[PDB]
Amino acid sequence: TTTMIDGIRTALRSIGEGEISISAYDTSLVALLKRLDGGDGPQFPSTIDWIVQNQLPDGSWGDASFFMMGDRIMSTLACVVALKSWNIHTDKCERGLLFIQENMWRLAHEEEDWMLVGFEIALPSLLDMAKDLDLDIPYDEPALKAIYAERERKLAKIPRDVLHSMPTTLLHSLEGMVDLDWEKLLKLRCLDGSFHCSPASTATAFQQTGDQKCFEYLDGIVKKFNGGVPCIYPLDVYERLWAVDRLTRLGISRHFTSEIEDCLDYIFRNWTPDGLAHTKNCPVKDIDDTAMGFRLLRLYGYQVDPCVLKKFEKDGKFFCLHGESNPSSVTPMYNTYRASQLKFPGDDGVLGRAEVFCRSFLQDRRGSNRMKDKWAIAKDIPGEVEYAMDYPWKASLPRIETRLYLDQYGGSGDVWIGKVLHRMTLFCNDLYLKAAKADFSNFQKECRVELNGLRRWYLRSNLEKFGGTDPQTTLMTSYFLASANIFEANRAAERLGWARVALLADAVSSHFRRIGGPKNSTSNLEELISLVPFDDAYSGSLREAWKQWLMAWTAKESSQESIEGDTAILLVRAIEIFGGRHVLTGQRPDLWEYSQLEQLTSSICCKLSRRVLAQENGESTEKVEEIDQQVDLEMQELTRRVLQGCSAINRLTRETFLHVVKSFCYVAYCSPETIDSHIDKVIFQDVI
Amino acid sequence: TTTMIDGIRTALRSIGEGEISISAYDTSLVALLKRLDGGDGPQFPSTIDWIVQNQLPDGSWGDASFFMMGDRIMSTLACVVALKSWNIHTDKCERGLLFIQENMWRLAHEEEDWMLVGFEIALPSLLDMAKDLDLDIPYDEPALKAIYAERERKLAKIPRDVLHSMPTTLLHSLEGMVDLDWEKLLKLRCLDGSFHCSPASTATAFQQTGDQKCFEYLDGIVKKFNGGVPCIYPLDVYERLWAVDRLTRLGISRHFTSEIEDCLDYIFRNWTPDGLAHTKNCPVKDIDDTAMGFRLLRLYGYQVDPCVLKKFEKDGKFFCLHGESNPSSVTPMYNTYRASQLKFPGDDGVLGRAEVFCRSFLQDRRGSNRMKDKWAIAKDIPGEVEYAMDYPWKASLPRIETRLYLDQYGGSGDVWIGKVLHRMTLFCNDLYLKAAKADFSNFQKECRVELNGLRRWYLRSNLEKFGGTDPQTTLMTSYFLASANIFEANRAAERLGWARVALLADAVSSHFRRIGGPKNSTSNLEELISLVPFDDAYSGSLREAWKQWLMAWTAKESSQESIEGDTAILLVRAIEIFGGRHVLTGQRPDLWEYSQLEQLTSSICCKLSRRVLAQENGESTEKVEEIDQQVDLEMQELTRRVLQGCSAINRLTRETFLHVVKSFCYVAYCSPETIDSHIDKVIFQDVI
Repeated sequence: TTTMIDGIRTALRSIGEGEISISAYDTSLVALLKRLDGGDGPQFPSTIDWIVQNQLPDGSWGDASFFMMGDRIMSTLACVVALKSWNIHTDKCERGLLFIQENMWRLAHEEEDWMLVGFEIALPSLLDMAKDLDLDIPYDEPALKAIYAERERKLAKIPRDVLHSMPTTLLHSLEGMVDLDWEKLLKLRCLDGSFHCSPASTATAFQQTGDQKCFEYLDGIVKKFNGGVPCIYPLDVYERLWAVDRLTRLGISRHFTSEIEDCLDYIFRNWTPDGLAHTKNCPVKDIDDTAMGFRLLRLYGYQVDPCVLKKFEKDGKFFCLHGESNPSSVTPMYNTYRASQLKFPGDDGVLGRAEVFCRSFLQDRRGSNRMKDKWAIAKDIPGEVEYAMDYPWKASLPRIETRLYLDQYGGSGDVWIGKVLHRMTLFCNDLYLKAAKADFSNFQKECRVELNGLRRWYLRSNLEKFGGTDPQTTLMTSYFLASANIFEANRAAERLGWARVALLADAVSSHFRRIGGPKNSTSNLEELISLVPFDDAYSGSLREAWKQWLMAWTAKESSQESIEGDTAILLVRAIEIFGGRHVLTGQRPDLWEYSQLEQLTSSICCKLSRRVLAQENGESTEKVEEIDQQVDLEMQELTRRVLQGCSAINRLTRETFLHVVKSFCYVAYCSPETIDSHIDKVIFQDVI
Repeated sequence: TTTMIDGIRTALRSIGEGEISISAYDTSLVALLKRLDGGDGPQFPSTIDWIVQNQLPDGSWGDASFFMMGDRIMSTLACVVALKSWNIHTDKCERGLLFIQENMWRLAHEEEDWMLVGFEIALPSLLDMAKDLDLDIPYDEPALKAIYAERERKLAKIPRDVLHSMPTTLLHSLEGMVDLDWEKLLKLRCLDGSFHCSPASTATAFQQTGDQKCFEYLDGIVKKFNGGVPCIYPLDVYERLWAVDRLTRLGISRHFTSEIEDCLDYIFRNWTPDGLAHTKNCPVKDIDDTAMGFRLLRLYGYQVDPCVLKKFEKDGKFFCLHGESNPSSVTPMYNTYRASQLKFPGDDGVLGRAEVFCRSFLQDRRGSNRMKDKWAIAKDIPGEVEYAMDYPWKASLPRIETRLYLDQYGGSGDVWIGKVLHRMTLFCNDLYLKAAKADFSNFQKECRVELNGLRRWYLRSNLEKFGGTDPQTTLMTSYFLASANIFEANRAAERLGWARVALLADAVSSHFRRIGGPKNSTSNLEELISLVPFDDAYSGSLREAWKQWLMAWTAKESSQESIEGDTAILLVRAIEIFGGRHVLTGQRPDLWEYSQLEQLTSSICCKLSRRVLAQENGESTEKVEEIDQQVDLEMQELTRRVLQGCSAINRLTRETFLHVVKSFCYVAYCSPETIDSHIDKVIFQDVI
């Protein structure tokens, strides 16, 4: 059980500097490097070995878990083109020529989206240097020249002088780039001395000029890789934040807050006032990882500011590439949909404009079948937008969305797309599913007996002639609003308390709807506290705030204001006692903040109930739509002070407030024949 | 200066059991008592001495400060009728007969209201026993038989058997009551054994049957009075509560809270579940003193409940007499106007019904000249209603009303009315005016230099290009809202703080009206805290709540809610620091109560501003009138929790909240050409 925990604990404590599926095509592009100091043949033989003893029994080259010839052709011939330059091991040269010479024909029947990074740029250059060698391939295919045609298209639309001004993907893909003057190509290089983190871009003229200032990049990625090499490295930021994101989406990272805070610290001290990149020192910035990092850094309590994201505004448009206008994919903006929800009054309206832009911009691929990514395959991203569009953060239960993601994690079944087909292993690891499944299932097993015991305690308590028609459809939802809110095992005291403290108030409120209200009171309710379980301080401190609640009941009996805020503060003061939650108020900001907090609580809770019945009839559109926006435009400040670390307050007590306000915000914008199947979907039918 | 303080301190520490102006008419009514144990003549000679050596040089009898023959005739002849029964001192018998025999003619030219307590009942009985004696008076006056006529009227309308069931004024006035069976007249007697606290009612047949169970009353009021005696005694409750009421109306009792709490304790332990009377054990209850005591006991923090006042409802009517329907006077209901304002949600609607009844019921004598009392003369009671009707407790500055009462206290110039003309000395004492005048005048002298210094500090602070047109008409009212709110000398720190902390917020709010709001901010205001005076903690704790205020400024910039509550809590947190006001929050009810308190603060402060501009135009009647009632119907709960002692909170901090909410409630319902002359009236022109 804890075996998986130890495995991932070591894996994250050993967070390294790169873990990529080893490529085979770039390996030859560097294997052509002559010996630097007047040698005889190749520079490294071990890569050549890894080349020979890593061919599929059928003779193909690439990944075995998937079949995609459009890339398999490059992977299967570029390995051979080196054994022609060095005349070694004629066994598998012609053993693979039998494959390629008869199976290089299915170019024009792949697909219309799955084109590689300049697949029309290097493939010619590949066959271009292969032309001089002893090659004999089926040159005459109409599918190939139909690709040469776009090569000549793209080699002209690119600039000449200004092309020496962008560090961009054209500098990432230099194989199909001939006659490149090197006078300016040296100053715009990677901070550690690489060519866009790729060695093939070096090996254009690196073949004889061994500039160490770029050669330690290569020799490092050779000697410590020990057999084969991918094309792009390092990616520390890329892999790191991508891990923690999905892991927080798993809901089991709580055991690893230490290493969490460590990688957050790395990214934090690695922040630039102009953007972010795949790695630590790359000055080529984009929008997507910058946004998701700005999001997650804030989400775990760090001092963030998004005004830099104004570097993508093209007459209202936005794109991933910097100053470059190419059709973005679904996720590089979907992340921004996720990241735009948590506005603060100090923020800039760019997030809003971007939100209304991207919302409709994705509403195209809402119903249409264009839900696919441009640079990766996915299991169910429509499943992700299915939740993202109809559920904001203000009603985003952090457990039902995990219940949804259990059908969205593929792992081995999905291969990521780069310059070549490759996977990761670090966070694309295949026991995260096993661990999250087991964790959620034991959670399931505990709530199954908790609701059982609550049922017995309830119908043995004569609380049925108080309330109303059907107690089952109320006990289940009441237990849900708590269990789906607080799921840990070490707070079952609060878990059982919230249920009963809501049930009692619900019963008496339903009684006051019946006999009319506080003036027609016939019995003394103050003693109903007795039959909740007994403790040392859980009982008296309970009854006193309970009498405060009844005080309010009597207080408004000739008014028009609702009862939301009082029962809300009832529940939170109940939790404060149900957790032994106390504080050194030796500092005046303590009450300063606690005051405004429970103030906003009643404020929003009463401002929503005026929409409750007005929507139960719908007597006006402008009014209801104004109520909702007025709710959220200060729900922001609520979340803000709940989720800013500048305070000296305990985190847990700051956040349990948001817990219940979110519970009620959810039950507000979900109708019963919407919420009904949610309990089934969560608890009833188990995984595995 | 403190001489008056010592005088009244002794006077109140020596709060006794009765202090009434000594009568002269009842003295003879008991002087006719024969010697009990077989004596010769009268029972006590010293009263007879006090009779002879207390005649005016002109020969009249009564008070010298006022002239009212309708009673002076009784006082001047009843003293003589005894010297006829005992044949002593023929000097002043005939020396007063020269007066009476020629001056007993002005009966029919007194007035139409100033009739004594059954003046038509005893005057006949007086001349009735005088008939048998050697008298020779001008019997033939048509004004006298015109009074005999109503005597025969009233002696028949009274019942026979049920007249033995009410302890009432008919039992108080027994002189004109002949042939009274004594079998039931003994069980309904005063608890100490008196006849409605009057000895003449005994001396009807007490002349020979010396029942000690009623005779110790007489002998006590003889031996320890030592010369003369009034008719009604004891009145401990009557005089006591009447004192503390007017003294609290003086605003100098603060030096005497000890004796205050002592008399409050006496009245408190002297409460009955059925009503109150003049004295401790009298079972004859009324409405007026019961109501004013229920008021003042609550006002100083004691556990009260008014449901008993349902014993006056006569088909909607109310009256002072119990089951008796006689036209009440102005004050016995005016007190209830004063007492009905401070409703609580737990209260009964009797106060409301009574309020709408008595409001219009007095609106008759609002303009009409019928503003006079039935049992007392007054200096200016129209001055009292002049304030009571147009100013509720919710806008009742406790210093402007004292400024008004300085012209309402007459003291010696006014004689109270009972069965005979008499005054008090205890609380109708003539240095209370001197003390209150001196106290208010030194208050005046201190604020005169305080505003002077504030003016210098302000125009030296460059706060003029912020704000608006005329700074004088704002500095004066700002200083007023504080000085008229807090007047003591030992809190000048808070006094000077409130002024500047309101001025700064006012200036920046007026700036935000100008440039549009928080989004068009051009400078950093957070540093404006520096130029208020510097201290150890008065500065930082100030700036932080100040930044909280600015936080709210930014928070609502796209909303429709007002700014009242935030600046209100600003001012109160400023006072909390300007008084070193701190608390042991080791108890959860501390924040429980402080939270709801500042919640109601913002609630009411924002619910009033929506009426502010809507009244500046008046675009609807029902809406504005609903806003005001909705304000007060929870202003009640505000005042309630502010003014209930069931809490463990400090009183001062509970009440400073009410202070400012009242300041703004006043400035709301007073228009500038109403408030303008108030500052003049208070401070500009001094007393003396």
